[PDB]
Amino acid sequence: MDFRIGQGYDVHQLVPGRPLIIGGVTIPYERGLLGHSDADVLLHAITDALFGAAALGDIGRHFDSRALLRECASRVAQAGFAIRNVDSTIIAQAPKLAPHIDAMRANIAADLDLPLDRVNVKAKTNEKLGYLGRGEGIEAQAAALVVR
Amino acid sequence: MDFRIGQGYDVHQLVPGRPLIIGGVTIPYERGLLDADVLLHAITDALFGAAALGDIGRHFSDTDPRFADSRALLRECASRVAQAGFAIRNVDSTIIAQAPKLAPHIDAMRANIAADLDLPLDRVNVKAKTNEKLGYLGRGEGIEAQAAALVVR
Amino acid sequence: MDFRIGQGYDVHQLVPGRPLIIGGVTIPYERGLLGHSDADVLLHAITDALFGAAALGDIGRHFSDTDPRFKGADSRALLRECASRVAQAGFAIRNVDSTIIAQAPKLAPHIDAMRANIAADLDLPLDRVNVKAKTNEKLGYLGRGEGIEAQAAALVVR
Ligand SMILES: OCc1cn2ccsc2n1
Ligand SMILES: OCc1cn2ccsc2n1
Ligand SMILES: OCc1cn2ccsc2n1
Ligand SMILES: [Cl-]
Ligand SMILES: [K+]
Ligand SMILES: [Zn+2]
Ligand SMILES: [Zn+2]
Ligand SMILES: [Zn+2]
Repeated sequence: MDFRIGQGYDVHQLVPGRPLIIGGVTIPYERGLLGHSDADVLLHAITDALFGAAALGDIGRHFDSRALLRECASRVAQAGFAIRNVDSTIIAQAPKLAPHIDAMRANIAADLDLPLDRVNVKAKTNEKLGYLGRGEGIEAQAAALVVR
Repeated sequence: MDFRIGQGYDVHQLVPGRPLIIGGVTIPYERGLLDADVLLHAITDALFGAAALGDIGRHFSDTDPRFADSRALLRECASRVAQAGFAIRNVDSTIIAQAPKLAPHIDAMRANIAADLDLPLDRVNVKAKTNEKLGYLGRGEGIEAQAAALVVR
Repeated sequence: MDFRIGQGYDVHQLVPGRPLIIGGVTIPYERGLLGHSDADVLLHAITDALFGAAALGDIGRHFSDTDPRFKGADSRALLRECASRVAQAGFAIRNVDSTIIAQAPKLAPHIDAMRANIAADLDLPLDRVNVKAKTNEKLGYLGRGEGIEAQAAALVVR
């Protein structure tokens, strides 16, 4: 069977006067992520990981973030691949993310037409190190397994 | 078959006053991590990720009365993975540290992790990098670990 | 069905007076990557992912930055030797995915050429090789153009 892996990375700046939206979840917070889209860093990383596993290039070449994630899933099926699983990590010093994880996972599973058991989201701080540790941005990493 | 992938990430600050333990191995150095075993946490997270069981924070709470060092957590991680129905196929990882030289300690880390995961030694890999003097990592202010894991249901 | 995954990371400083070589592509630029070999950050990251999947250690060990024979070494030759060792250990490569993170220059015009180089070196079709390019959204040493980072993932089978 023809399995493929993909990995994705994203980061966005935390700025005043934007809502904080991660994995489709709006999180109460003084700042939000800056981007041309809704800057959903988690969804962007998953999107890149899915495009990478299908060898379809990247999000910058192809393109709210859930609509884009749905379009990615479409283009991935279009190339003849089915999604097996997604795993990810959010790196954010603040705010606390644990209470929103299940919602993110629910959002992603719905967007990718996957059961909850094939979608995972993990949260981490950066132990006060670098721009992430100073709360200047939020990073997401993703890994996706697909099969043709 | 029903294969799944997971990925893991971890970082800790590097300062005088603590031992340096990476992958179960105490390494002589003028600094240490605030056991704070970056490599084992990353691998733990990667395993929980592949299993879709959340993350290290949800399983082993920083307050929970039952928690032990990072090898014990790794061992526990692996039993939870097994019970969800998953066999571990392989782990690969990278440690990024500007100093000390990590190459000498890799075989011991691979041995500890393989022991802890009940894996054949040739299914466990650890790699070493510096940050080429860039950022907090390159200034020796912290050490990062990265992990990938493949499992099967 | 004996599948294995590997992952890779690399970063090099971006300095004046060096060629900029990423994915085997020499990119016109006033700066280039600093290292012992040609400093091709993307190929090193993929090489690490491949050694990692086969559990063969790492590129720093197979191709040491302290060994003079690798001075100015062609990282495509290094990737091809890696692939040869991975094959020798019994693995076939199934796919590679990767990311390059750089403030500058624009990498989109060069991505297809990089993909082509990697596919050639690994004896893979283009449809099993992927290279993604981003910026770091102006953040950190990458945002300041002090270095270029690459990340990689590889799937192999014994
Ligand atoms: O680098 C942040 C970023 C750029 N980009 C383009 C499409 S989605 C997206 N995220
Ligand atoms: O980011 C450092 C860190 C946080 N955390 C929570 C459980 S194990 C662990 N390492
Ligand atoms: O850390 C940058 C680096 C060192 N090294 C040794 C062989 S390939 C390579 N890239
Ligand atoms: Cl940037
Ligand atoms: K990083
Ligand atoms: Zn983004
Ligand atoms: Zn940790
Ligand atoms: Zn390198």
